[PDB]
Amino acid sequence: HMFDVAKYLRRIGVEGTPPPTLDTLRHLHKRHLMAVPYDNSTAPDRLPASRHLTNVPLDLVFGHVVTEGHGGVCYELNRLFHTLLAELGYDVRMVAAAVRQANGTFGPEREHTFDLVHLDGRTHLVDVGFPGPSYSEPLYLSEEEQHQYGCSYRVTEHDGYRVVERRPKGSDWQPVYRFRPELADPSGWDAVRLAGTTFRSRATDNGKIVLIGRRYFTVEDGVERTKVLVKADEFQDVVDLILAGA
Ligand SMILES: Nc1cccc(O)c1
Repeated sequence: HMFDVAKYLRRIGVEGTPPPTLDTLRHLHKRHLMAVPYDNSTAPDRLPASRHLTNVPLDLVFGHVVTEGHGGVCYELNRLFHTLLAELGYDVRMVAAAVRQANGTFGPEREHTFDLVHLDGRTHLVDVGFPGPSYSEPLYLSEEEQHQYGCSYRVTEHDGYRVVERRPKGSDWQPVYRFRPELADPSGWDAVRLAGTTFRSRATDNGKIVLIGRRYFTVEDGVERTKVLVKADEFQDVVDLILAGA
């Protein structure tokens, strides 16, 4: 009952109640990624003994992310964004994906939760809850190459999965994650079931900043730079920059 569109829109820097169009969807997606960081720092504290996502009141997540200004993880940020999009009139469908790992394999099949929107006869991928380098504006569900902020994307088909692939400047195509599109479900959120490595990131105007442990990544107009952070003060400055939003 505490979910509130206007409060959410203010939190992400969006004016008014913009119309249910593709241009609005693109703006909402980018603004959300710029304003609401991915952060798994306190994710365990919000988990339910039940292991069923429905036993995590949406108002709890809303209060943490929107009211209090914090970040969250894929089943928090995309769960909230699905609700926002539905209340703004979009036909939103929840989907889950398996994430490409560093070793080239894909992880558990439904680890990463995100959404699709079907609008005006076309389907778009929507994901404001992914820690690593990925798309700041929605992708079309198509193998046709798409270009945004200096990077290229495509959504290919392999062995019954659609695979999101990304290519920054100067590098090869690499998969991001894979999913079965036919399992999309308007009601799919209802069915979801030393400190650990911390993942924190947010979009910028022309790219993304990502901190995985000490591994700091930036992409700016498609040009990537990375650095393993040593100094505690520099590390804290990067954390602050990510969590402050934009
Ligand atoms: N939780 C999560 C979701 C997607 C990718 C990833 O590295 C972690």
